[PDB]
Amino acid sequence: FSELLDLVGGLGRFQVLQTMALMVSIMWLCTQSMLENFSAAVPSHRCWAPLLDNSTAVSTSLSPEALLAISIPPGPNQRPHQCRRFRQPQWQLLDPNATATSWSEADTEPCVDGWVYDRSIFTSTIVAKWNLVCDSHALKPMAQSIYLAGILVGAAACGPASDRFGRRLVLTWSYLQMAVMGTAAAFAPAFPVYCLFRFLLAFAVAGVMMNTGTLLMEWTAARARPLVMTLNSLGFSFGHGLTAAVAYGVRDWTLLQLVVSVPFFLCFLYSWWLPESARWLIIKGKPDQALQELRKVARINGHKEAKNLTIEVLMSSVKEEVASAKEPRSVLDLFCVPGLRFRTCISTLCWFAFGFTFFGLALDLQALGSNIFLLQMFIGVVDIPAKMGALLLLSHLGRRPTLAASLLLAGLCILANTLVPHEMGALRSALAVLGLGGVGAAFTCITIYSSELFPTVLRMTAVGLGQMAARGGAILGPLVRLLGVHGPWLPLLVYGTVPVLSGLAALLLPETQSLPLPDTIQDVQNQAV
Ligand SMILES: O=c1[nH]c(=O)c2[nH]c(=O)[nH]c2[nH]1
Repeated sequence: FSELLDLVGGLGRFQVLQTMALMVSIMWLCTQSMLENFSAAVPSHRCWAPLLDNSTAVSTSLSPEALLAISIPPGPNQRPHQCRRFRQPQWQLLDPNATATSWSEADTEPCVDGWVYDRSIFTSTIVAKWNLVCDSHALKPMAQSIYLAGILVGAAACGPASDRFGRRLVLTWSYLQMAVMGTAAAFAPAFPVYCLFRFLLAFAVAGVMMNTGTLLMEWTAARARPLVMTLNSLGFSFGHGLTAAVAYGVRDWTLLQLVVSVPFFLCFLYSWWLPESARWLIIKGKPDQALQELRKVARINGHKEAKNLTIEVLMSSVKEEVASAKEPRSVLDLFCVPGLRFRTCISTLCWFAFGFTFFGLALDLQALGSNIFLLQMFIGVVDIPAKMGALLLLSHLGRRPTLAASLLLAGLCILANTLVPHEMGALRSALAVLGLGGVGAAFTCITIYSSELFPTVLRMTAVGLGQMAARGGAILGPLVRLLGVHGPWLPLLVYGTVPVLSGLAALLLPETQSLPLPDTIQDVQNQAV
């Protein structure tokens, strides 16, 4: 196929514009994913109580601190209780000589009259709206789980659909669905409906995530392919800074969700100017349209010599590739073909390790300071140089050793954190930073490597199974944190051993530097032969 890119232009005006345009969309998609930290923030809260919240109440010489103490009991947070109030105002407790033994817990009652929330940081959040607190607190992480499950199912659906119906088509309608469902989620009347809309938004997030990178890779020259995929991966790094910047300005969750959703109507509108993947079209047996896509890209690059391409030349270039594609395929053929099965197992294991570890490390970084927006920005600032380094290594060393080294570094940082006491807080901070660097670089290596390992006929099915595994790991992540009751080291041991073990397993995967992309399963067998 590459001769056609050499005629059309494998790097130039078109690829420059395309990479820029798709990277920006990935930035906004990253905001959509990370929005939970600001849309669903838990502000400090207490029960509503007469002496504090009845604005008609009579004045006294008491201070607000004393008035609060008279009404809300002290709680386990070494601060006023968040879920109880006194059944009768405790005038006996105004005396500073009084003791906690003076009142029974039967003298308290739950927040029957509702909650009061702190507005000093956020004007409103879904937590403050639907009272996802106290006995209902489990609903706040349920939303994150439902979003991640939405991405899991969306990958499962969009992979085969992308291989069957095209790259750009599914990308376009994924953009539309993201816009519509994010806008709908911003105006949800009730929590179940909010969960439904977030789920349907994630279902499309999966399609954008998958199609953008593959569509970039299938239109780019060999030497530029790692750089282009690295820029697409840096879209997320800038998306973290963008999330911090936007969430700093907009403090209402409805307005914030709407603001991060509206851009996707523009993404939908400008996606129609993109070409469909000509490589895929040829391999599907549709050269008559692939010619139009190719001369479209030639026209963008400025090549007036596009007349050199006709169906004659295209077919004479690609007939022996196309002759193999007579039979239909399925995800089942990733597991009942000799060569593809092992690549599948090890690739899926690496994707699972990435997803399983990343969302734990991203929150481990939250101990590094007291400002939530700054600590969101740092997730990107830590990631930018890590992915530049990943590009340098992946250029000079190849895919296999770079992936192995990155995942091993992540897992070894996690495991090293078990041996360092909090007295050495500087060291624990350094190791957390290195862990985030390792997983961020491993994401780049995974994205590039698992696209080269699989043929064009089934590339997106494979990438979709990888995404499924990643989101399954992300969902399992929080559950592993429950093990800490047996010992605080155990969750860290488990978080660390998976990336170490998968990084070691990556060493068994075949190298792909300086090879053509495979286009048919026969190519995967031929490579082994
Ligand atoms: O470097 C990344 N940061 C993320 O926040 C993220 N989320 C995701 O699904 N893939 C990635 N990659």
